[PDB]
Amino acid sequence: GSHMMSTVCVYVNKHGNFGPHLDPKRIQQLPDHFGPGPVNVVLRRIVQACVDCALETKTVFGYLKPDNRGGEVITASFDGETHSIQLPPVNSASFALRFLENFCHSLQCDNLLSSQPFS
Repeated sequence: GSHMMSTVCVYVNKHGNFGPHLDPKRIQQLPDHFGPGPVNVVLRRIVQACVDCALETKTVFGYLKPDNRGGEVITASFDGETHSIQLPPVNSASFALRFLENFCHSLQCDNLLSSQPFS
């Protein structure tokens, strides 16, 4: 007797900031928004988009450890190899927004998304 994860909608603003630990061109390639869709997939799709776009992904992939709670999965390219980690599982809509808020902060990227919908 338990529901699924929550739902959110971010608006990926490539006019805001790119990184500068993220490739500015790939920041213009990725979509205009992620949502409306599930909390856990919206947060991971910002994060792994950033790590994939990342200048010096080898170091950027250090700003997220594998978290053995068994939540989401971030994929990336390190030393020519393809490496993936685990995230913690979420159920609150605030934790979507707050998850990538911490990660983008360590990359100095901000205004790259906006959880506030145009209704």
